[PDB]
Amino acid sequence: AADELQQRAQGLFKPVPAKAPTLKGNPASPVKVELGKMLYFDPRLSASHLISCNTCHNVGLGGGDLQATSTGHGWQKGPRNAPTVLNSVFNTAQFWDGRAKDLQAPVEMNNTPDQVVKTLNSIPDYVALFKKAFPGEKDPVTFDNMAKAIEVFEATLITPDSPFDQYLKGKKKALDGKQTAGLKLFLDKGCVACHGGLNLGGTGYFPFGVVEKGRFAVTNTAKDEYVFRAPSLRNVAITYPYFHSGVVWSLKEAVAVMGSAQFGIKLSDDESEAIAAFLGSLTGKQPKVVYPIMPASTDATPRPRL
Amino acid sequence: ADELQQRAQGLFKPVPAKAPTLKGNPASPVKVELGKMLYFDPRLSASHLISCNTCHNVGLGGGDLQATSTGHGWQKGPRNAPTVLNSVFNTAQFWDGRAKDLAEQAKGPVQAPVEMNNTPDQVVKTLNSIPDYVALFKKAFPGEKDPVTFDNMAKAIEVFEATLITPDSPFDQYLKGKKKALDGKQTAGLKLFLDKGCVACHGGLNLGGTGYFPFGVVEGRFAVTNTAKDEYVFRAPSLRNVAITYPYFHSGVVWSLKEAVAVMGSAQFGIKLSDDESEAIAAFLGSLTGKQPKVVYPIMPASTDATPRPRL
Ligand code: HEM
Ligand code: HEM
Ligand code: HEM
Ligand code: HEM
Ligand SMILES: O=C([O-])C(=O)[O-]
Ligand SMILES: O=C([O-])C(=O)[O-]
Ligand SMILES: O=C([O-])C(=O)[O-]
Ligand SMILES: O=C([O-])C(=O)[O-]
Ligand SMILES: [Ca+2]
Ligand SMILES: [Ca+2]
Repeated sequence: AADELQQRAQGLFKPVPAKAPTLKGNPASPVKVELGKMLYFDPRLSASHLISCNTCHNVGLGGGDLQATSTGHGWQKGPRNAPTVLNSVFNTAQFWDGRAKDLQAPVEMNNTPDQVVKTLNSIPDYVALFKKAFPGEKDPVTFDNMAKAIEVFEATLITPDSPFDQYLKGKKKALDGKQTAGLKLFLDKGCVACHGGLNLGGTGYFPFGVVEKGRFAVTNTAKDEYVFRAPSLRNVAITYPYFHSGVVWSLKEAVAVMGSAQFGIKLSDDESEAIAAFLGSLTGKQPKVVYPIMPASTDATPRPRL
Repeated sequence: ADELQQRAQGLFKPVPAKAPTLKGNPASPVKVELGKMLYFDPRLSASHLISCNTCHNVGLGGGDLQATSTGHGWQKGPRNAPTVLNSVFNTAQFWDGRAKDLAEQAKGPVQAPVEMNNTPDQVVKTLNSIPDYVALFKKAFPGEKDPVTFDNMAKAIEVFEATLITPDSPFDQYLKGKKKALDGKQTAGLKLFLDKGCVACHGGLNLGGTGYFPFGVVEGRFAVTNTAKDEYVFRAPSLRNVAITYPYFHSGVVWSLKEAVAVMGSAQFGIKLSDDESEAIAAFLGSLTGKQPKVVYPIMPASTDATPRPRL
């Protein structure tokens, strides 16, 4: 049975690779990764000059922000929980939720693409880096190239060698007894249908979201032609709170919510606990990032707008 | 040329290559690492959104790019954030205050209650709620029954800050003997810096940071005013890295370094500066930008069920 379980898991999931994956139409180079890193930490991408990507997707805090939903410009609370940047490169479901038929600069940073490009153009070192990272382009300082540089840096923010990955690679005892029982439940209860593959989710939209009605529960939104991403569960133990709205702080409680009659699933307290223990095995090696030294503004650089 | 380098070599000292030793606060690897984790941990703030790095950003010259800092609740504060870089060498802990208040100050720990909106007890509670922090404090502060205290927190942060120094600026290399580390304009600027009396208040190892004087910049839109009649004083800041710690003065009212220099060419000091002289001095001030610290971003431990929730 232990052998059977491991083989079953090996046919449903894959481990995080050791190296950054290659991105569609966006190749990595050392200078582009360094540029992307600088941009990711540079709060001058925001109108206020106070907020960077790292503010909400904090590389030292599991790639998130420790918040129910993110706070942005003006202390405005946003509508959604910031998903982790960690392993985000492997996801294909770009948004938390939206209309199934319906499915840019961050609004919470309060800057237009042209304002961002103006800011980058005002700093010669950035212009020079853009020329090195996107060579043979007349004017490489475009919002799309900025995004590409950030994305190659994000591709490096992956977390290999979690206990579950070591289990997938062959080591049964990478998971303890409780975690192993949790894995069996995760498969038998059908969690893997929506939270499977390389990233244990992040690839599918489903007409189910968590709402306040055991205080929270899954509701069926197909009648509304509305869907939610089933998130990647990698590093879930360190990306609390949970769900699109950040309404549940306990991982065990989040699992219990997912033990929903909407899925034909029932979970005892012990079962939810075992599954939560298993989800703890998905915490990988956190990225080692040298904090970027970002270049000085000049007299041409826009002033902060608060 | 040789007389200028020699007199400079007597009035200033270069930034050391090693972090200075802090009395009663030994740097150990684990204490430095802990200090770093704390410096970047926004759970030191009530909101869990603001860390020391938010306002003293290691990648932005140790400051925040703002006229005055924006803290908890998007509240604009009264003062410009001074750089963390080389702050270890300073003695004047405040931008300004009453002379009777700032006289006989003793060095105390960082308290940022308005900025971060946490009390010392709330901070200690937060740290005690995370086993990895408790364990790190025990390693960094051996032989103490309960090492998780506000003072030890501050000590750990202080040993980390001691590493945030910027050696090998062109001026420092000039001090160490390389005349051509400064170009012609910067060299002209240095002579002016000495001759015009700037060094009187912006002298020594950090080119300032050690004295309070009864002069502050108030609303060529800004000028120095004499505040002795009001028994009030202002810090003469360390000018190290000044080219990258704009905007300038206590209120962050002047964005141009040349203009800041021109304001400091004040009749209040008996100093007169031509425009060319202010440009020359500003060029010299640019030579004070040192090597920026290379910091591996800390991986900070997960909160637990005991950890206070964000208070926005
Ligand atoms: C340019 C800087 C930023 C970058 C590169 C970035 C990156 C990302 C990524 C990769 C995702 C989706 C992850 C996935 O597909 O698995 C995302 C979504 C999100 N980010 Fe950011 N982010 C940035 C700035 C911010 C800031 C400053 C905030 C907080 C104020 C924030 C909050 C969010 C939120 C709430 C979502 C979920 C949006 C939704 O699906 O409705 N982001 N971001
Ligand atoms: C007991 C089995 C399951 C477990 C343990 C489980 C686990 C979880 C967890 C921990 C989250 C929160 C992730 C985060 O916030 O980053 C989540 C969210 C989600 N899961 Fe599951 N899941 C299970 C079954 C399913 C199934 C079968 C589906 C698809 C039909 C699914 C779809 C989703 C969706 C759409 C969300 C986002 C909901 C929202 O944010 O409102 N889950 N799941
Ligand atoms: C615990 C984290 C923090 C640490 C360790 C820290 C460190 C320091 C240091 C060392 C100084 C004086 C510099 C010197 O002595 O040369 C200072 C002053 C100052 N910092 Fe911070 N700081 C922290 C948090 C913050 C935050 C979050 C903000 C912004 C909201 C901020 C804004 C300021 C301002 C405005 C001053 C000048 C205060 C005055 O003199 O009136 N600090 N800080
Ligand atoms: C032309 C000669 C001088 C030059 C080039 C010069 C340069 C500067 C610069 C660049 C600043 C802004 C530093 C910052 O914001 O980080 C400053 C501030 C200051 N300097 Fe000078 N300085 C000169 C003469 C003096 C003298 C003689 C004194 C003392 C009597 C002095 C005391 C101060 C004080 C108190 C401040 C802070 C004022 C405020 O923030 O309102 N300076 N100086
Ligand atoms: O820096 C801030 O004030 C923030 O994150 O909102
Ligand atoms: O901090 C929490 O609430 C957690 O880890 O579940
Ligand atoms: O950005 C500025 O204004 C500067 O460098 O003086
Ligand atoms: O963390 C601190 O030092 C504070 O909040 O005063
Ligand atoms: Ca979350
Ligand atoms: Ca400043």
